[PDB]
This record gives sequence, structure tokens and C-alpha cells, in this order.
Amino acid sequence: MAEPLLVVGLGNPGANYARTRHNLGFVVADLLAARLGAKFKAHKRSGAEVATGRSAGRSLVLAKPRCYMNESGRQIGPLAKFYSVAPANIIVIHDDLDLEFGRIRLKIGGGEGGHNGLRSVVAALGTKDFQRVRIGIGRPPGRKDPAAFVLENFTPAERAEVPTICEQAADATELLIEQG
Ligand SMILES: [Cl-]
Repeated sequence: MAEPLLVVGLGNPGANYARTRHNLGFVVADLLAARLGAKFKAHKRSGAEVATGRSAGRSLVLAKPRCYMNESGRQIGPLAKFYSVAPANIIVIHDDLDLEFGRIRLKIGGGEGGHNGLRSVVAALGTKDFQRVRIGIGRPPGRKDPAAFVLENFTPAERAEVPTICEQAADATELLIEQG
């Protein structure tokens, strides 16, 4: 309708994190902005970078915080205000531990799944009733702490699929926006 959506892709800054598991949200957000013809630019009132557009007749504000994952939420809250976006209309794209590799799921409200970005977001919005585009990376092997697992690059085999999984992740996001 008239209410604008804020799509946020979670991730850590710096090239060396660009390919880590905890950066799929970043990649997807880039993908979307590319499809929209919109481009990112600094947002001094939130410390994040935004790109604006229109999908399925809805006004879109794409975003990628520039702080670290554990601080993601502090740039989204001020961002939600600047553009007058209710938490219900916030969509955060993210790698998901509770989902297996390549599996994509739309979801609104619920748990954080052990992801430190989401936790930061909940604590910043004072609610979990925000939308999510979950991109599965499967659970970590017993030999890796979940937090170290996501800060690592995908395996040789996995890397072959990430490109396609992101296009699919972007597609699922477009469908989510289109449905409500
Ligand atoms: Cl500004």
C-alpha cells in the first residue's frame, strides 16, 4: 500500500567477510538493488547505507548496516524512523543455522535461531514481529562453534551453489514484498 518496506541484508563489513556465511544477507541486498537499478549511498543519521526503489508497487528502502553483526540493530532502528517504517514492515535477510544448506524460507516473527544479528535487531526494535527471509546454511559440524562457523567461508562444494542460492534468496524476497 502506502506503507514503505525496509529490506535489510545482514553482514559484517570488510572484503574478508564478504564471502563468509554471515554475509549472505549482504549479497542478497546487493542483488536486489542491482535488479532495481537503485544504488547505495551513505546515511549519516543511521550509519548504514541505503538504496531506494519500488517493487510490486511498494516503496522500497534497501539497507546494509556498516557496523558489525552484533551491532546491526542499532543502525536499523534509526533507519526505520527516518523512513517511517513500522517494525512489522521490516524485512531482514539472513543466513540461518536452523535451515539446511540452500534451503530458503520466508517468515514473520518468531525466534532468532541463535543468530547474533537478529538478537541485535530484536533488542533494537523491542519486538520480533518483523519479517525474515531465511537462507539456510545448515547446522555447524560438531567441531565448530556456531559463531565461528558463520565467520568462515563456505566449503569448496558449497561455494558452487551460493551464487544460485542468492538469486533464489532475492527471488523469495521479491515474492514476500509482493504478497504483503
Ligand atoms: Cl542523512
